Amino acid sequence: APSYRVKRMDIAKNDEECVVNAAAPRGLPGHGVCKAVYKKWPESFKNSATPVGTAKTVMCGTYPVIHAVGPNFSNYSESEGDRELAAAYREVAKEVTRLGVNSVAIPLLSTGVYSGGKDRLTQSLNHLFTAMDSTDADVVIYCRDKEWEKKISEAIQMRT
Repeated sequence: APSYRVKRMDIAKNDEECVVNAAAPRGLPGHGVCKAVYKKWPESFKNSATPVGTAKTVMCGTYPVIHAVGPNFSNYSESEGDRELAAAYREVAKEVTRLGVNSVAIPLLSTGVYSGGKDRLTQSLNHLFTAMDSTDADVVIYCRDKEWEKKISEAIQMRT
C-alpha cells in the first residue's frame, strides 16, 4: 500500500524508480539538488528547460528524471509564488501517473536558494501532499537538514 517516507541523504542516490529534479529555470545545471542531478544524470538535461510552474520528463537511459521548476520567491510575490509552487507539484503528480512508476524520489521544491530567504518546509510539503495524494506511487522525500527530517517525519505520521 502506497506510503510516504523521508530520508536525509543525496537524492542522486535514491532507490526509487524515478527522480524529481528541483530544477533550475532555463535548463541550467543550477546548484544544490539540481547540480547533483546534473552530475548523476546529465543526459536528462537535453532540452529539459521548462517554465516556472511546470514539469518536464527526460529519460536518462530508461530512468525518468522529472524536472519540476518551482518559483524563486526572490522574484515572485507570495500569492503568485504559492500558485506556481502548487502548479509545479500538480504537474509532477501528472508525470508520475503518466510514467506508471511504482515509486518516486522527490525533493521539497522552492526551498533553499529559491526560498525568498524564508523557511518554506511546511508550505512546500503541504503542496507536495496535495498533489501526490492523488497518485498511487510510493513517495520518498529527500532532505538534507536534520531538523527538517524531523518535521517532515512528524507530518508524515500525522496523516497515516
